[PDB]
Amino acid sequence: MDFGKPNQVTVNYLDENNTSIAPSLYLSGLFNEAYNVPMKKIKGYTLLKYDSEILGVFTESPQTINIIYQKKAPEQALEHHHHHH
Repeated sequence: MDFGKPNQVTVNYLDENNTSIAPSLYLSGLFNEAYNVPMKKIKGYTLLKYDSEILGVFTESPQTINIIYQKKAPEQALEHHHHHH
């Protein structure tokens, strides 16, 4: 069983509501390669945080990296509407 198994890393550019504001980036490099994480400053956001699991090698299964960019604009023009779903 080695068919249908990509070694690509799924990089997600998350906003805040766990929504990716950019199409999930399929990082495709060499197999067992130690890669770098592609980062882009979207709309002037500050990198909120990413998960510690980034430094390693392209695995035999699609790895998922959550890269979150937080709005560096204060909660004056930004409204968080809290409701019970």
